[PDB]
Amino acid sequence: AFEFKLPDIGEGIHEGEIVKWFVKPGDEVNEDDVLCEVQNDKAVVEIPSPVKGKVLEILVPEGTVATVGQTLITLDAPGY
Repeated sequence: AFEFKLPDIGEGIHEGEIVKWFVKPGDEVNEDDVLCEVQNDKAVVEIPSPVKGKVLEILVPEGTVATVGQTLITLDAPGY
């Protein structure tokens, strides 16, 4: 599907301080939307779309922190 982190859980940033989100789970996303607004060491940034598809589920939205290993949200992109 499209996960949130890779096999990383290593050095640098093994988490996700999801401060804010832009979408809600269950929608149809485009090929120009946002995802979350996450903070780290010095940056407060984004994940834009590489692809559009559904936004199946979001397990941990914002407010809480997520790791890697764990998923967050997933994307369906039937052909990528």
